[PDB]
Parts: sequence; C-alpha cells; structure tokens
Amino acid sequence: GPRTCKDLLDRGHFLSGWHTIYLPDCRPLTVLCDMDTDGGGWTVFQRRVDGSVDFYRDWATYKQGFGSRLGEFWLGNDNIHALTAQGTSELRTDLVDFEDNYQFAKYRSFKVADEAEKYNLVLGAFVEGSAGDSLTFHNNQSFSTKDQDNDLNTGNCAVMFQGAWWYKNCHTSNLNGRYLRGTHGSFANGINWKSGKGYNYSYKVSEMKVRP
Amino acid sequence: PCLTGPRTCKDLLDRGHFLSGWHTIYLPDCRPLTVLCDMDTDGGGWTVFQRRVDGSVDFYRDWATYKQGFGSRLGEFWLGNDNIHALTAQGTSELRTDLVDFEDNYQFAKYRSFKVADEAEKYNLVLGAFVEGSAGDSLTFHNNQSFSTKDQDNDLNTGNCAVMFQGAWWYKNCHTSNLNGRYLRGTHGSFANGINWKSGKGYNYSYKVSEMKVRP
Amino acid sequence: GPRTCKDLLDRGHFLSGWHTIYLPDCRPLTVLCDMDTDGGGWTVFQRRVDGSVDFYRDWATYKQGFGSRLGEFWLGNDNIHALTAQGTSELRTDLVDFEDNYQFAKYRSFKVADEAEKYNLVLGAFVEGSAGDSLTFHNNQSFSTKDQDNDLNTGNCAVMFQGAWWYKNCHTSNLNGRYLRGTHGSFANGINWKSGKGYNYSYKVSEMKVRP
Ligand SMILES: *[C@@H]1O[C@H](CO[C@@H]2O[C@@H](C)[C@@H](O)[C@@H](O)[C@@H]2O)[C@@H](O[C@@H]2O[C@H](CO)[C@@H](O[C@H]3O[C@H](CO)[C@@H](O)[C@H](O)[C@@H]3O)[C@H](O)[C@H]2NC(C)=O)[C@H](O)[C@H]1NC(C)=O
Ligand SMILES: *[C@@H]1O[C@H](CO)[C@@H](O)[C@H](O)[C@H]1NC(C)=O
Ligand SMILES: C[N+](C)(C)CCOP(=O)(O)O
Ligand SMILES: [Ca+2]
Ligand SMILES: [Ca+2]
Ligand SMILES: [Ca+2]
Ligand SMILES: [Ca+2]
Repeated sequence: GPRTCKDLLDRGHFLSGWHTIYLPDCRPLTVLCDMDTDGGGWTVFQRRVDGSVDFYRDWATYKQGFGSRLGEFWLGNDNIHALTAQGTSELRTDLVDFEDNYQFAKYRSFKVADEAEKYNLVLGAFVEGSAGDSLTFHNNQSFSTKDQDNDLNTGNCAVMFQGAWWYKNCHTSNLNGRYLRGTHGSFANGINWKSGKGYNYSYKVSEMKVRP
Repeated sequence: PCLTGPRTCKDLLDRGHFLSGWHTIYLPDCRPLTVLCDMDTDGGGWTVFQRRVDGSVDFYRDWATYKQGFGSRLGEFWLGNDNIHALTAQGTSELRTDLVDFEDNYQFAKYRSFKVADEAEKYNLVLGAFVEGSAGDSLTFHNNQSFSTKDQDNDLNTGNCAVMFQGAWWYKNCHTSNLNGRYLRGTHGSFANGINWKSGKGYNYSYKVSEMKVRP
Repeated sequence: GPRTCKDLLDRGHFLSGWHTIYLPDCRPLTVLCDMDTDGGGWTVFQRRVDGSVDFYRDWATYKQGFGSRLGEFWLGNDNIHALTAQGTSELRTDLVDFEDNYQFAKYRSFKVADEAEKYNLVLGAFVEGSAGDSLTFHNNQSFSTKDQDNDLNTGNCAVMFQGAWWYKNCHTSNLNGRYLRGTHGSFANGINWKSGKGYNYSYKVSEMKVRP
C-alpha cells in the first residue's frame, strides 16, 4: 500500500488528485497529491483558492481538519503530525498573488508534535524560496487557535489576526488568515507571509505540502 | 459489502471523514450511490443533492433527465429525483439550503423534515416546518406540490411554470424559490427566472452558489 | 468490470466524473467520464478550462499524461492508444469560447498508434459539427513535441506554435496550444481550431473525448 503521494507517482499515477494513502499505523487517509510541481509527489495539507471556506476556526476543528476536497481545506493537525512523524519530509509552501506571480519557500524538514504536546512546529532549515523564510521564526511553538491561548502574547494573536498558526508574539506568516484578496488596510490579518508580500497583502492561493 | 458500509454522509462523518467530498454510500435497497457529502457546514454530515456554482451545467432539462440526475461531480449537479426519493423515503432527514450571492453574503434556510415521494406521486414534496435561516422561508409555499419540468407540467398554474421560469421545481402557481433556474449571474431584468429565492434576494437576483442538502 | 465510460453510463452512473475502467489488457485506469454530452458515455482525454496547467511539454510528459483531475489534463499518449486500439471509438471535440458559445466536431473513428509509430493519428470521416473539420488535415501523422520533431516542416512546429500535436506544415488545429484567452494578435499559437474561431482566437474550454 502506498505510504505517500511520492509512492503513487512512482507507481504511475501522473495526474494530480485525491488518492488514499496509508499512514504508519495503517489508517487510510484520502489526500490531495500534486503530481506536477517541482517533480511531483507532494501531499497537500493546506489549500486556499477562492475564499469559499472559513479558516477562522477553533482548536478541535483544526485538529480534525475541515473544508472540502472540491477546493479549500486544512488536512488537520493530527493527520499532519502522523504524516510527518517518523522520518522527515520537505515542506513546500506555494503562493500565487493576484497578478499571478509565483513565490515559494522550501524547508528541508517539517513536523508537528501530537495534541498532547500541542502541535509544536518542529521544522528544519530553510533551503530556498522566492518567498523568503517566514516559518523558522515560529519553530518550537505551539499551534494556536482563537479559543486556545498557547501563544506567549499578553492577549490573543489568533483573535488579533483572524487565523491560526504557531503564534509566538505574534506572527511573521499567517496563511490560514482571512481571504482578504490582495492589499488590505488592516494589519497582519490576511493570508500573509512577511518576507513575501508583507503584513498587508493577502495571497490568492496558498498551498502547504510535504514530500519524503 | 452493503452491510458494512455507510448508508449516509452522517455515518461517514461519524467514521472520521472530516473533509467534504464525493463518497459512495449504500441506499436502503443496497444500491451503491456516489454522493457529495458536506462535512463542513452546520456540524456536517449533509448529503448534497443540488449544487450550483458557476453556470457550467444546463439545468433547463426534461423529466427523464431530472429523474436520473445530471451534471458533474466536478461542479454543478442534480442528484436525481429517484435518488432523492430513496435518500429521504424512510423517516426523517432535515433539509438545509445554502445560498451565496456575488458579494460573498451567505444566507441559508433550514427545514425540520424533507421527503420527496416516488415517481408515481410525481416526486411530491413533503416539507416540515421552517426552523430558522437568514434567507427567510421560500419553500413552505411549495409544500405538497408535484415536481414539474418543461416537458411535464404538474403545477397549479394554468400555464407552464417550468417554461415561464426556465427551471424545474415543485412549482405551485408558480414560485417563491427557483433554485434550478438559469445561472443569470446576479441582477437580471428578466422575471423570476434565475436562481431565485424570494425572501432572500428576490425575484431579480440569481445567486452565485446554491446547495440543497439533507441529514437525518 | 467496466471497460469504458459508456459501460458505466449503461450501469446507471449518470453524473460526469472520474471513474476507474479496465483497459483492453485489464490495467485499471481512472478516467474522466462525460455523461451528459450528446447522449453521454464519453471518455475525456484532453481538457482545457482555465490555463492553470502548462501544455507546452516534452515527449515523455505527453506519453505518461499530466495535469489534474480537478481541472486541466492530458490523459497520456500510451493511455489514449490503449483506449482506442481495439476497434472504433468515435471522437468528439467540444469547444467553448469566452462568450460561452459552444461549438463541436465529431469524427467516425479515431485512434492513435503506439509509441513506435509515434502515436500516429488515424482519423475516420467527419460526421458533423458547428466548429467544422480542422482535424482531417492531420490524418496519418506522427505526434510531435518540442523535443521530438516528427513533423513535415523544415523547422519545429511544436516550438513555433507552443503546443504538442500531430503537426504537418504546420497545423489547422492546436488544442494543446497556449491558453491565450480569446482573441490574440499572435499567430496560430493558442487553443485554436481554424474552421471554428480561426488562428487568432483561443478557446475558453476545449475537450477531446471518445466513445465506442
Ligand atoms: C395535498 O394537496 C391535495 C390536493 O392537491 C392534489 O393532490 C396532490 C397530491 C397533487 O396531486 C396536486 O397537484 C393535486 O391537485 C390535498 O387534497 C385535498 O385535501 C383536502 C382536505 O384538505 C380535501 O378536502 C376535503 O375537505 C372535507 C373533508 O372532510 C370535505 O368536505 C371535502 O369534500 C373534501 O373531502 C380534498 O378533497 C383533497 N383533494 C383531492 C383532490 O384529493 C391534500 O390534502 C394536500 N395534502 C396536505 C398534507 O396538505
Ligand atoms: C499514411 O502515410 C504513410 C507514410 O507516412 C503512407 O505509406 C500511407 O499510404 C498513408 N496511409 C494511409 C492509410 O492513408
Ligand atoms: C521537469 N523538466 C524541467 C525537467 C523537464 C521538462 O518537462 P516539460 O515541463 O518540458 O514537459
Ligand atoms: Ca496569550
Ligand atoms: Ca400548468
Ligand atoms: Ca529529442
Ligand atoms: Ca520539422
């Protein structure tokens, strides 16, 4: 049984799409495989495309995943942990702006600790990216939702920034923020990536994906 | 195979399928049917039987086409009146209607029960009370009406509602909702012939997104 | 087991979508069925819809197929060969312009040969269609890509018209050309069908599909 989207590609599945893979415990998970980008074989765990799905959600909803296979989704923190748990996988963030310019950022390794240990981002070196590095900042940080104050801020970033992320004090990227659609008067609260288009530009497309 | 598998989108949710998407369920006669589950809205577990999203599919269709279903799992579809009957025949599924306008305003309507009868009763709508909903109630008017299409007029109008309003629905004389009407993209001059919900955006506004869905 | 999209239709699958069929040799293949158009039961091997996928690809990429089940794709020349080898598939070509006007072309028989014959086009008579006939000109020609020029031009048709096709000298259709979005000054390098909207109009939607 295929472990990853990479295995599916090696088995001759050349079209991107939803396929079932088997996580280490042999639980089946239907995941979105990107078989085109950068050699293919990526498992996509976040996708924003059109603002049809609310990403301003609570801890339990980020834990189990939400959205739709027909568009936007977060795969879920438990699933992302299970996917990235033993061994390691490249993280790749793909971004597409309103003018259709591609930026990306690729980290050597990526995982998140299980719910007992919050979803602490354990993340390797930045390898390369036109987006620049905007995650290492958040390394060794719990994930935080509006109703879960694991952030070290005097107040609540998730509420301040209308999303969820490994918030510290507070964020340099915010890809699960509001779908504001370009540049946006308010501060730090869209699909932002600081080193990319900054704290006042919300991307059109966001995808976070993993590969062995 | 049938006896092990899910019988509704609600069972799939309870088994840990948290993403909306197409999954195969087993009807009461054990027929497998691939249906769209909404796991994301109002607690999830809804089986979606109508979906409009971009006007790519013609909804101005005949009786036999509505009977069997048409459209695409990629986008827009009507699941089919025989399937909707089989999904709702045995007890109590509630109905949710989700509508999005071109300005990203989300409105909905929720009904306590919804059942459509078989082909022999012309898919008669059996509709429970309006629970709540920011779209207002534009379906109680249509309670106990036959389903009608352009080529089969079962309405209470002396004419042809399906033709007049370029749709297929449980028309009375004629309508207050028309979610299988034409994809007119927002404001239209033509009367009552779009994806309309009277109490919502009125007879001259065709929604961007329409979804009709059911749950136990 | 279903052998074609037509068998699926006859078994009561009335919604278009991706289903797995069994090729002549019993290899499973997940294919897009069009269950609506012209009686339904078509297996779609090419789809353009929005320009999200690059069709300017090499020989090996066209051989194995590329793109996405959520959108645009080429099914792959080996698969198209395997689908069309055993007998008589009709071909239907569906085109939509930017004013949502539909045109089509239908051919009696269509097959492509194997890799050794360079996926040669074997095309039966034109039956009808509002787009007119812009494929018979290409009868009995090898498929060409940028990196494998099997065309009748002193140069490279695939490069000159940014596509992949059964080019002669050079073309009257170019449905794997660039997604130029309606009328374009540039000559013959879009999703073009000469008898349809001409050498300077690139369709919004193109689909190529087959049925027994
Ligand atoms: C559904 O509507 C029925 C009438 O509509 C028709 O039947 C549909 C299923 C559909 O085929 C439609 O297009 C048809 O036109 C209602 O039936 C009527 O119900 C009436 C009572 O509400 C009944 O009346 C009577 O009232 C008293 C009873 O003591 C008598 O004095 C009188 O003689 C009548 O008997 C009427 O006769 C009946 N009509 C018909 C043609 O059957 C039906 O009740 C309604 N159902 C619900 C749940 O509202
Ligand atoms: C096709 O072209 C070949 C050479 O490429 C030639 O031998 C042949 O006669 C043609 N065949 C048919 C059936 O038209
Ligand atoms: C992936 N690529 C850069 C190495 C080879 C080219 O493939 P294609 O993109 O030309 O079809
Ligand atoms: Ca705090
Ligand atoms: Ca009438
Ligand atoms: Ca070469
Ligand atoms: Ca040449």
